[PDB]
Amino acid sequence: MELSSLTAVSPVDGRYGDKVSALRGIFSEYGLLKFRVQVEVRWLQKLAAHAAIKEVPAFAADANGYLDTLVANFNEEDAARIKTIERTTNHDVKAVEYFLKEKVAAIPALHDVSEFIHFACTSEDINNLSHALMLKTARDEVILPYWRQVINAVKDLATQYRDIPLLSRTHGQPATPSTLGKEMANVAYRMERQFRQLNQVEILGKINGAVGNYNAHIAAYPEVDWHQFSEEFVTSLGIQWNPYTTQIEPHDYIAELFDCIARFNTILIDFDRDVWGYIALNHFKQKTIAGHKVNPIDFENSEGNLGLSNAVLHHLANKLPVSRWQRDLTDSTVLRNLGVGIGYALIAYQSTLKGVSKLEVNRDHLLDELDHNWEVLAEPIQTVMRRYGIEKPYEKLKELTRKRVDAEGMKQFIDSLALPEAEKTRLKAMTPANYIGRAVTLVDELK
Amino acid sequence: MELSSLTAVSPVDGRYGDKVSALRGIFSEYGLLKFRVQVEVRWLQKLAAHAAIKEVPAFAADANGYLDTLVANFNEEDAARIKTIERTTNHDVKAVEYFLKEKVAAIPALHDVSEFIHFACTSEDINNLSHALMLKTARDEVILPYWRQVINAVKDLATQYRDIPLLSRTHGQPATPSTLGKEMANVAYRMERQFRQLNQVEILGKINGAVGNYNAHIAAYPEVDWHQFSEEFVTSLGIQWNPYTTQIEPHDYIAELFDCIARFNTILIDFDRDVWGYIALNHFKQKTMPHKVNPIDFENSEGNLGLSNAVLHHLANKLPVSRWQRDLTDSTVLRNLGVGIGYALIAYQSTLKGVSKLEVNRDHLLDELDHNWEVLAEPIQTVMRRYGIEKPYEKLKELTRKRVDAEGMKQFIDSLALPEAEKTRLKAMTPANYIGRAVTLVDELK
Amino acid sequence: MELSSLTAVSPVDGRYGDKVSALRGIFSEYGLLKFRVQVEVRWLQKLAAHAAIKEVPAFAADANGYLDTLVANFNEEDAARIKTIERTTNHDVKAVEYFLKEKVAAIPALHDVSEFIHFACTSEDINNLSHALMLKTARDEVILPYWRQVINAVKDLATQYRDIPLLSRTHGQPATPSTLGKEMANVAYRMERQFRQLNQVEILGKINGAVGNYNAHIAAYPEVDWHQFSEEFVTSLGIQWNPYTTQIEPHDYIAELFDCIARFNTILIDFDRDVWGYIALNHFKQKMPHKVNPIDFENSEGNLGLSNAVLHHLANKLPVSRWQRDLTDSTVLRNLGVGIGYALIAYQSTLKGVSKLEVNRDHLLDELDHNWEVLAEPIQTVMRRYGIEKPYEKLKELTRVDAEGMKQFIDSLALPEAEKTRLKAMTPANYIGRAVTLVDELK
Amino acid sequence: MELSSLTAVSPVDGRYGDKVSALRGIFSEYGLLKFRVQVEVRWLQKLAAHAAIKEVPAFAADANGYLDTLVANFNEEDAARIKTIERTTNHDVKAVEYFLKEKVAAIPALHDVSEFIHFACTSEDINNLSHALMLKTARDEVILPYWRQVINAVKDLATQYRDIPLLSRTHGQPATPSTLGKEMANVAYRMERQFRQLNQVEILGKINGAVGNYNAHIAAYPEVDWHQFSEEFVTSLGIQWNPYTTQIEPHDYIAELFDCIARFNTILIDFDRDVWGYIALNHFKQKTPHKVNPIDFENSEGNLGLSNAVLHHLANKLPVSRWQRDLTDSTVLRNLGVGIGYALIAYQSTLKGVSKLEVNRDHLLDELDHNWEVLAEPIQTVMRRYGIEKPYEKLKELTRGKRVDAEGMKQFIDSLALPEAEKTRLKAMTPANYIGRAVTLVDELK
Repeated sequence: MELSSLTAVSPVDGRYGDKVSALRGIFSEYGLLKFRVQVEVRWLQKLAAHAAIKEVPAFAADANGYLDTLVANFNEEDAARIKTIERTTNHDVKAVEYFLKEKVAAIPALHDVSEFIHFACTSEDINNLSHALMLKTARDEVILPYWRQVINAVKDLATQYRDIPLLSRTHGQPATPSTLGKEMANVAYRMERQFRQLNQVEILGKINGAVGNYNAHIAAYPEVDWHQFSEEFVTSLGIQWNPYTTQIEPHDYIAELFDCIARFNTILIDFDRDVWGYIALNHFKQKTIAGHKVNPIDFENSEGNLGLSNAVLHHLANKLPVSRWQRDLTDSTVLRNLGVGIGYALIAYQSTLKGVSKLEVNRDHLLDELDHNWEVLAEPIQTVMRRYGIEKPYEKLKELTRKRVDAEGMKQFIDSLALPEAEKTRLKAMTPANYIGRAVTLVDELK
Repeated sequence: MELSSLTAVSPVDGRYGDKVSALRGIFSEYGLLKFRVQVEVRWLQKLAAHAAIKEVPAFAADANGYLDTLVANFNEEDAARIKTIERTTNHDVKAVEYFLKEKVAAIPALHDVSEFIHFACTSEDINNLSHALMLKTARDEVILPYWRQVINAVKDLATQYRDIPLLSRTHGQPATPSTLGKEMANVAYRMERQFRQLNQVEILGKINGAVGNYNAHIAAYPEVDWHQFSEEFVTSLGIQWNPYTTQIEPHDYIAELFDCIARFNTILIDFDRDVWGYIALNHFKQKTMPHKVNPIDFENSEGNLGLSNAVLHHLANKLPVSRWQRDLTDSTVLRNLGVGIGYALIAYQSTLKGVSKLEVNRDHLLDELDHNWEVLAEPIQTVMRRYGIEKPYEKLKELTRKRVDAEGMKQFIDSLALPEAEKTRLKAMTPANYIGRAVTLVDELK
Repeated sequence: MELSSLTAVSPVDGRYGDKVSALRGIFSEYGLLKFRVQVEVRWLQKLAAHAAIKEVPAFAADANGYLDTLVANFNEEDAARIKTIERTTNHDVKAVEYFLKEKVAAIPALHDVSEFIHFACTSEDINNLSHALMLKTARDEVILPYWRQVINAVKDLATQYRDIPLLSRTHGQPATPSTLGKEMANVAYRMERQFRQLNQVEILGKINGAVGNYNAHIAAYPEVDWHQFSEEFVTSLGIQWNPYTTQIEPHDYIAELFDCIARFNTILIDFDRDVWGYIALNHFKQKMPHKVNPIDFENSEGNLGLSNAVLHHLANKLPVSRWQRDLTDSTVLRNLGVGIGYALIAYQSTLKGVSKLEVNRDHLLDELDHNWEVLAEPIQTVMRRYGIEKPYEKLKELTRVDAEGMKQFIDSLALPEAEKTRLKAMTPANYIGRAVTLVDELK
Repeated sequence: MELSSLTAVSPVDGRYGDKVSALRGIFSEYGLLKFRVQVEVRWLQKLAAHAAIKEVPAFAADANGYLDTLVANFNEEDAARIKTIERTTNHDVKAVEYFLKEKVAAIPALHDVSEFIHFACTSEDINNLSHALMLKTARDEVILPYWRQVINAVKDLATQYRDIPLLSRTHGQPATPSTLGKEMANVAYRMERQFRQLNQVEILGKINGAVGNYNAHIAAYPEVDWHQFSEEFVTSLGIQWNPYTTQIEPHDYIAELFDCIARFNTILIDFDRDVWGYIALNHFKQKTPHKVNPIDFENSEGNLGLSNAVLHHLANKLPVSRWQRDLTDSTVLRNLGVGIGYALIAYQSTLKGVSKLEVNRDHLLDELDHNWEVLAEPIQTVMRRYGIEKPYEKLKELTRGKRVDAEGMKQFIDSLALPEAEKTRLKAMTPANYIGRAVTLVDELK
């Protein structure tokens, strides 16, 4: 049966496919052939621009026009053509080569030099750079902006919930009070950390030739330094320079990228589980509309997808850097999957966003929940005792905590203590709700 | 960009799609809806068959026929229509109910009972069964056949190469010889162990209720036994029963299934790697001086297989863990049931293609064998030990030291205290002559 | 800094090491040399048994006495002697070999045959059977008993709370009522499944010799049938037999076993998180209430994570060995118990966690009484049976719910009065569906 | 059965545990107690040193001296005492407090402030910083030195062998020639790339108290800035500050760490494997031809995977804790030095293996000498330069079963139409001088 969203095996190209559309221009075969074409053209132009090669004479403005436009206007029909040529070639890169060959066929300047397309390059010279462009383009145009959307969402929830008291939960149970603003502030913080780390990750490439030794480049063209040629070329593409390679690129940097992305996804998983929890306690209710509990599912699915993402992200990151000797092709097919994990991630991200849009806080439920546990108020008293020398605070506080613990019992206990009456007054001005320690200011320090 | 095999973000529906097309009728959304319609229809049919339920009267051949054809003739436009009934439901399982009602409103008998569709059913009552049908159907129509073709390729090689002596590699270094056929035979054995293991795995399903206690069922129909209803209904689908569940089937059996599949995948990775090594050793040549054979289909296999496991294991580890009576993290996860099976598919096909290309180089293996005569030290020790000579290892710490040949072996042999029959036996020995029992071991696979 | 529970890097032989003591006779090096010695000895014995080998005559009752006692009494000092021989020999199997040849010389009839020890065998022939004995022993004497204890704990919670009604949570929000006994019974059922499965798993072994072809065996003794020898020996060791093999046992059965174990562990993780939750809602208390600290369940959770980590890794990596073999597995197998150990620390902990559990009835009942919206479900079905128009619109409009709200709404409909007395009978507490009898049929 | 390296379940404290001895002072319960005592003592010190706290007046060096000698001179029996106190308290953190107070009871100056030990802190304030010191300590003192030793080993294999020609293998089969030096140089480059990263990884601690809001701190001493207090105190430890936290540090930097470490481990896995391969080709030999055992690369390769499994697990699970915390991490953090532990063993083994490596130059040169077909490519390229039509199919018209030698190439290119300079350029080419730029890249690694 023909391919559609209904007939698709993978939900990424499946029911969730219209979310991931931006990756169809990148990690698909269309992206592969696209960046292959770009890189090949850039390679030819780079040749013609070198004075030491008289075989490719420097291009006129118009021919450069045809090439640049060939790279910029590249579309799905062209990819189709390459795929059709691949039937005859049986090599998918040589198919690109022929595609370009027949595209320049009518332009004398280009056709005459057309045999210098993919000159001295091995296939992975084109492939690894195509990949690099895939991952970089994805990172900047897609991933990072989403990370920013989520981050800003959590920051928003942090400013909105800033002064809202909350009864904290340690090993599932009531604990020293906080605010939701802060609980979001932490997530935002860690997310920002990973963001930074991901923007600082290196993205690497090479054209080294066959084994990386510039063998045929130098054998054919001793007049050139192909090291400088290679650096200039790889840097010309907006990529980073990896002078030491076997036939392939060792792939370490993709392990790095996917590691970071995985960390982010993990933090987000923690967030989704936590919000799932807060909803379970009815700390959250549905927002009114123009179109009531919140169905958690937006986060749920997100969580469910995030792991899946990691599942792939990890594996590649683990597998790719290992390739037998000078190379094995086990990586090639795997490198077709670069955008699957990311895809999952994307979905998850969006889901979370949606979830956040549905969230409204339930204030009076939290206020009451705090009102009903006055035991958290033992602690600050204890400290204020530990300062003034009152002996065995943990011994004396048991005379209270086990069991009514109202505000009356509390203030009575505080009255029965030996203490400067200013501290008595203060302690007696305490409520579990009002007592956040430093939360709010910390929430405000985030920006 | 519109969705094509070109614009697919993933190679499964991507470049490798024409391989996995068989899964499109199972694990896709189309398969999900297909088995949902199947389950709902069959369920209403059981509702009708029952004597205790008089509100749903028995069907004559006409309506039963219309339903059977509803299930069997279910197609892509039906599913597309169900997808169109969304944007309304916002609920994916309810769209099926609407679809069934409207489909069925033409025939009066099913028309008047049409509100008994999905009766006292939670969504997951349908979903889990649909998944079970997915897995069973995939296993029967795809997985096992392919496993069999693989084991048959491996066994083919085993039989062809049965008599062909091979210099073994331990620590990638020369060891006591063998036949290539034996080395294939082993992988075949492991494979078929995993095969009989997979055929023997339970595909589980349960329809009980929202929380699994048959609440609403008893609420409406207290005089009906819903446990017998459950067991019967689940077995009737070719599934097997889980009496005890929460709102969801706990998913353990999918963990088990994907675990077996993952083990098979592992064995096949061992095989692909090994054959890669043999090709690298120039032990294999091209089918028709000899020509190099390019083991891409093996690499392409071993690259995909791992990926397969990567997802498989995940669904094995993640799925069974669900908060309290349930959380929906599985709902989306279970749409991925076909991914690792897809990768596995592609790897299987690849490996088959790569075995199709295999020729053996006999002159080479014999040359290599004859260049290592040191392996004949071992059988000389053992005999020397049986006949009571002392310090055999140290006495062969004489013979080992230039490189060994047949002449030297004969000198050493004659230099020893042995029954002379045993001597001549030892001198009858060559690296190729010493395969142990391997030939008969290949012969004995049944 | 010599070795103590204190100075240990790993908590397995570390702080948690007095839990794992049962595994110190199995998966350690002491265990390794123990089972190696056993396998070697019995190999010798079986060589003596065979009639076609006259070079070692049969063992009388006394020599079998010395060998059997040699194997049975194996202690740490013996293992230290072996370990000492390992310095001179620099092959850890050859030290066991020299240790047996050494010990056996007390008896003349054995010393005569001392050179038939490890005859035709290759190291892995001994090592792999040693592993088999390791995993079998571990399974029967350790793992299965615990699994049974846990299962019986959960079952006890099931029989206890069987009648106790509980408000369900689907995606964390309230749902159709149930009993705790049920939710415990499900866990008990899954655990039962994995228990049966772990019982079913094969423990595999071989002595095929060097590369698995019986090269040397056949070279020395073309008379003997060494396949019957392999089968007979391997089965006599209590181990199931793998006929087709390279220098190593492919380890697949270890993958199967560890897979089952990890599945069980995962079930247990689900359980622990679930009890964490139930406690977090104050559904559980100690034995005014008293909050119970759910520490044993978290410490179970983590160590289960680690356990599954190791078990998984070994299961996936082990079966892959390059060509006829690579020795990468040789070291990894020293970790066969590691993951298991982790599991142990969980199994015990969860137990200690369950012993501290007592249910809060009043809390559950008061939670149920504050949700009558669950009763929205059953009514609907009844409405659907007697053919009331479009129920879900009506009910979903009808709902801040009371008893009288319900009673009123039920009286607002056209149904047999029988069904109105049936429905007016229901409370969210009263409405458990079939749960009780479902619990009753567990065992 | 008493604990000895013999009875140990794990080889880390087991058979392989004499290699890991360093970690015994870091990641153990001993190290936990040591660093705990350290951070508690320093906490008390900073408490005293603060003016806004009058109830802990500034120490003399008659006092802080004793404290410092408490931290620095810590030994095994202090840890033992603390353990015996954990026997009575049942809380393992409280025993550091008791121990500290029974140590301090003698000096009345400290004994009088002794109730301020661990003031306002909650257990993970101590624990997390203890962890930070564990990781940093191991990282500077243990891990990095080893990474350096390995990087230098490989660098030496690269610089020694730089000009030794080697026939490359892509998909296992002969490819464009290279040098050993280049092939090791790659590994060196990657390894260093990781080294820098691990060195640049942040290490974090918090000490904000219970939920991280400084609740009790401000309760007792509202006048102080405890954010200042926190930043300062955490930076004074040699660690980096994490202002935003729940009861526990998120354990992200642990993820980063173990990710980098796992990456390095993976590079070393690739290396061990490749070397295993080269040894399998007889490309390496012993040192005063003798056959070499790759048991060290098999051991390293073996333990690295376990290391990555553990580290990976800690990295994935640790950062996830329910709400303000779950204690599932508390036990898991006892395992911090397990993964590293494995790594350590590996790191050693590999080195040992590298110490056994000699190159066989003759074997390599000969294998190259049988491989002349590799010289095809350069010719093609040259042919493509001077415009010779369809170059690649002009060759490959040598698939000939006369194979290929120097005379064949010579004659062939003699037939070609080329300026004589390029002809003799190509005739001068042999597989062994065709290594290209390898030697200069190796040189430039410096």
